[PDB]
Amino acid sequence: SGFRKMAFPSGKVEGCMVQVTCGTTTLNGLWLDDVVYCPRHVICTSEDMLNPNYEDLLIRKSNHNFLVQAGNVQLRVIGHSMQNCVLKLKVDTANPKTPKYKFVRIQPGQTFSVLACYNGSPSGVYQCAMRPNFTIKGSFLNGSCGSVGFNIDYDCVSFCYMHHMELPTGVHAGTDLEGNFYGPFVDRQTAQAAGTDTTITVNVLAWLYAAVINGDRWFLNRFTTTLNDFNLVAMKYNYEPLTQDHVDILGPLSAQTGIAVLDMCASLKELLQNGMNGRTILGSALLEDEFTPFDVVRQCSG
Amino acid sequence: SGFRKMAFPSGKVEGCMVQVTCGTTTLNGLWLDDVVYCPRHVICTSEDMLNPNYEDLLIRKSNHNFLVQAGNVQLRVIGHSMQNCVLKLKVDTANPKTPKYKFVRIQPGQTFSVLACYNGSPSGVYQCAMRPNFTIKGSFLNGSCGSVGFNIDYDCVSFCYMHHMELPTGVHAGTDLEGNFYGPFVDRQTAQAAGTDTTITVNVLAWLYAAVINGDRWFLNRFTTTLNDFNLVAMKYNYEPLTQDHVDILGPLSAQTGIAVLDMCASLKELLQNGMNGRTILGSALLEDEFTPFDVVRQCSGVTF
Ligand SMILES: O=C(Nc1cncc2ccccc12)[C@@H]1CN(S(=O)(=O)c2ncc[nH]2)Cc2ccc(Cl)cc21
Ligand SMILES: O=C(Nc1cncc2ccccc12)[C@@H]1CN(S(=O)(=O)c2ncc[nH]2)Cc2ccc(Cl)cc21
Ligand SMILES: [Cl-]
Repeated sequence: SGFRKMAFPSGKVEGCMVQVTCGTTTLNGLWLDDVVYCPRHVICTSEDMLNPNYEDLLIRKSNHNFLVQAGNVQLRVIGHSMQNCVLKLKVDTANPKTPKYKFVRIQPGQTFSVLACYNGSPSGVYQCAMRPNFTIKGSFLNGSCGSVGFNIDYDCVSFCYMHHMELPTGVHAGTDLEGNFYGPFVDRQTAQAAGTDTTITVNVLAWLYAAVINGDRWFLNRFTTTLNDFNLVAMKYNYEPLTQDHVDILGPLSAQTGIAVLDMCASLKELLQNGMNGRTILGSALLEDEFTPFDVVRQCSG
Repeated sequence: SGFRKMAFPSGKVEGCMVQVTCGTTTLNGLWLDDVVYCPRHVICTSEDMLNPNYEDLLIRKSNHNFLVQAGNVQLRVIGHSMQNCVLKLKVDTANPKTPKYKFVRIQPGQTFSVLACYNGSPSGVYQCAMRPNFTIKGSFLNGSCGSVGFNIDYDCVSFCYMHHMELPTGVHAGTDLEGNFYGPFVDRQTAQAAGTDTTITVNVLAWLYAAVINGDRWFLNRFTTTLNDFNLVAMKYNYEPLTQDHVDILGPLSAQTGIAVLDMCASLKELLQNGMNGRTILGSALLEDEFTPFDVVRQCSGVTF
């Protein structure tokens, strides 16, 4: 019993964190085999922030301009290349602590763990979700750039995010490990704003199924809804549309608890109308949307 | 910016997790140097768990009855002893991944990270607080026994908790690494219930300071209060009494934000009597009490390990 926001054990990722210095800028890098991955904005001089020409700034660099530090050991850079918004620094030592890994690009609503780092040193681990507006509500300070997001299903680490910047509203933007940004963002200090954020409907439903599995049934009702009627109500509360894929995904949880997806949808419609009336669901007074259907099956059933 | 429930990096602890099997029971052990620590209830059976004489049960067991598995390697047990509610299994191999460590006993209100394991394999890390009633609101299933709680200070791991059981309300009970239970609990199948819980006042105040640091100021007011008047209000809402030590501890946060501790207490008093009125603080509609004043400073400064 119990339901906590849980992060993956960070050990396999801690053994990959290094410090990357170029000029006056110091940020984090991810050392896998003989390559160190880091945000390409490590080559920028702040005056190269409104309109940097990264190809022009990178052509002027040599291998010895990048100082890479793994613990108390300096790594020698023997090559460098840019792939989208990530800089790939070839080094002369393969990381002996390199775990089994993959680079995965995630979709909004997906969750992952973040190992927040400063000067190549891990300071904390927390659970996150990719918001529908492609931002992440993280906990980051200056020097956290290059900190990574990951999932560890089995013994394989799937790297899905690399932190690049903070938006004016306090939310964070970044890329996958191939350098492609999530959302309409660019690694430039230009006027950029996160789009209006919405609640991840499929995740709230999964969390209501976790509450039922843990014995909380107070919010259930005798009603059902059509998918169309639910979406017309949901849109008015800034909830993401629920698709037939989401309904299919919730199938195992519906079978385990005996509550049809569209019946659980009718309970959510009512919770949005009534509020909680001083009550809580799984220790929360708000509807939680950072647990996916997969997270619920993993944490509630092993 | 941002304020998340954050746990310590778990790597130094992952390298210590092993599986311990005795008879039909499998749970987790902590391998430090040449000793494996685990709950003593790993030696219990069906009727033994009802009313157990653990010295009588341990005498019947020999070293080869304890199967210890570190990854895909079996460790050989060369001795065994009991210290309070923890079993200490002497092994032939010293853990080469043993970090710098200490065994510390924590006080209610203090927080720690828990590395939840099943069959000696870590599956998750989460942050939590020792409740004033000595329970933890954790997330555990069968096989999680022996999972540990810890804090990291520079490069030293302070082990403070070992999971032993789940109470009927879904909350958890365990011991420090010396086998002493937190709370009035015993390690056996019997009628046990967690006492009435209270809110950790110093932690709520620290979390209100974190909200101010992150730009949330709506709850602030022009008023201040006395420590006595605040505690008379706090006792009414099942909040732990706030001591002069708590006030002293919140000092750095008071200086950084310009909000005196009794000035923030007046904000907390108004919040308890009037509610949030549809508003949230750091994305929460409830008053959060699982961040200590040190957690707030550490997260709002970027301390690394
Ligand atoms: O924002 C960034 N990184 C951070 C990362 N995470 C959380 C932060 C919290 C607080 C401060 C920074 C944070 C960096 C640096 N900043 S900055 O601080 O405004 C700055 N301007 C001049 C020197 N430093 C501009 C910027 C612009 C574009 C890009 Cl791609 C990265 C970045
Ligand atoms: O509760 C305990 N551990 C657990 C640990 N964490 C979360 C659990 C969730 C769900 C089930 C157990 C959980 C154990 C197990 N049992 S039990 O459920 O009745 C049981 N009987 C046979 C197998 N399992 C009571 C018990 C009594 C005394 C002691 Cl010290 C430990 C314990
Ligand atoms: Cl995905």
